[PDB]
Amino acid sequence: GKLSEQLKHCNGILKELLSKKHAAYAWPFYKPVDASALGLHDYHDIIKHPMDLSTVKRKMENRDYRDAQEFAADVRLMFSNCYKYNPPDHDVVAMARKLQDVFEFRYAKMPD
Ligand SMILES: CNC(=O)c1cc(C(=O)N[C@H]2[C@@H]3COC[C@@H]32)cc2c1OC[C@H]2c1cccc2[nH]ccc12
Repeated sequence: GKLSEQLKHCNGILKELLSKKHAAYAWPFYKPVDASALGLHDYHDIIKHPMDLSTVKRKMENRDYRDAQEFAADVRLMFSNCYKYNPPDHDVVAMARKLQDVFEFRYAKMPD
């Protein structure tokens, strides 16, 4: 069906975001932000819905996502959290921008 086909395209995108090709700028998004470890004691006051690629992978593997839009909402939530919390001149924001470029251009090629 169409939903399964579109979810395969999403899974392809997810595999690419986690691939060695993008590791130089994708790595801050591989696991949940460890606020305590990074000394970010305001992170969970500012970010109400944390998201990261390991959580997206778990949800895909668990068949949590019912459509491509639900998958895209979680990937974009992850980038939005980064843009909300971090100063715009921080390296992690430059890395988010680069990984979101990879995501948006491939997401746009979604099969209809
Ligand atoms: C999604 N990840 C994050 O939002 C994130 C934030 C901070 C972080 O410290 N953010 C505070 C700035 C100033 O105060 C508010 C905000 C640090 C890191 C983050 O992921 C990996 C970690 C990291 C450690 C070493 C070098 C790095 N280069 C780029 C990131 C990075």
